[PDB]
Amino acid sequence: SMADITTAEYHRLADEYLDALLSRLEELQDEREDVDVEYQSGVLTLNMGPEVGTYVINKQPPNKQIWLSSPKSGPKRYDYVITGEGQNEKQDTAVGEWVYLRDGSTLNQLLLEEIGVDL
Amino acid sequence: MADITTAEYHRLADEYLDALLSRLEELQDEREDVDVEYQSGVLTLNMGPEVGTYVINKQPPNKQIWLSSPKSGPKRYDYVITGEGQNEGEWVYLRDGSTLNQLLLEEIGVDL
Repeated sequence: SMADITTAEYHRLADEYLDALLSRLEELQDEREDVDVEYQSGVLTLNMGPEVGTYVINKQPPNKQIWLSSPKSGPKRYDYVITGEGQNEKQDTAVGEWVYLRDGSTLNQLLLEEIGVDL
Repeated sequence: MADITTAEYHRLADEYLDALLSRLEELQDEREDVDVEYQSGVLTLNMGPEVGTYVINKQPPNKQIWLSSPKSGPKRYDYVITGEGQNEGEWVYLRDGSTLNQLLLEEIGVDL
């Protein structure tokens, strides 16, 4: 999407994001009896229990996307998009986000609304 | 679309995904870029950097198995008894009547 990134750059960005997400969800896992989180090989699994269901969040490297499956709202696909220019016209000052280009929403926003997790 | 309890769903889904896993473990040995994992009701099938990653997961509140394919996108499979067919239930995408086994045959070349 908006960001002009190589596959290697994608992997770094996605790994950084999912590592941060994982540690936030590990906190949630400790506080709640119904929440279990796993992470292996680019795939983050979040079982919210028998009433909520299971979330899957995974790297899709050929598309340079992060894909999502939600039991509340279904499937979505996130591109790495530059939403803020930052300090300069320089691309190294730009703020990038994971955005679902069908509606412009962010992955952070979905997690906040559905799971109460603020990344 | 079958009238089953949540406990029955879990048994049926676990049986199916266990069978699928062992078929994919054979495939893992015979193809260098294929890796399969199965944990907490989620089957991950990484076909490497050109093909991408398949996810196949239980979605218990809907009594479905959900799929995400890098070639053809998301689908939701119900446990369905069709009256075409006899024996001495199948996992079906009810939008077109196809089975999950058929998709895996066509996309990945695994004949289940």
